[PDB]
Amino acid sequence: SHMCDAFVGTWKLVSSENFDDYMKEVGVGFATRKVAGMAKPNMIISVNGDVITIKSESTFKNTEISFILGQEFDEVTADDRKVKSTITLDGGVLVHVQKWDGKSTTIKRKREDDKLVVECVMKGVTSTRVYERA
Ligand SMILES: CC1(C)[C@H](C(=O)Nc2ccccc2-c2ccccc2)[C@@H]1C(=O)O
Ligand SMILES: [Cl-]
Ligand SMILES: [Cl-]
Repeated sequence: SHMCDAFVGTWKLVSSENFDDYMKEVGVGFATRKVAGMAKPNMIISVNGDVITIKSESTFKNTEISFILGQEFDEVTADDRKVKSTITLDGGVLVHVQKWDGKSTTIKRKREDDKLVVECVMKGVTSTRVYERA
């Protein structure tokens, strides 16, 4: 009974494009990029009232965030950046902005056919991560 209902469920990574370079731009070192780049994370999205929870389990790291749309929160990312995060819903698309050390990256999640498509942008580096229902 929510707009994020399209996103609710368990999703598994099925394809990746340009992710190594996105990780490099975000400050991930060589060894961490090599290991992290092998991973096939899941994405588990749930809603309880106004609280949205996004969990990611993988060999690299398990993470979990809970948030209210529009409200900034602290996040420690899978690659150990300590960031200030705001997530909003803009015309059906979940838009996640992460700010740290004067830098910023945007991760958008959208439903496209049976897929959940994730676009990751840092400066002029864009990566696409495609998920399907688990
Ligand atoms: C882009 C999305 C939404 C998550 C995320 O925050 N990923 C990362 C972002 C920066 C650095 C590393 C990762 C990462 C790499 C491997 C495994 C887990 C996280 C999902 C993903 O599909 O990777
Ligand atoms: Cl590193
Ligand atoms: Cl872990």
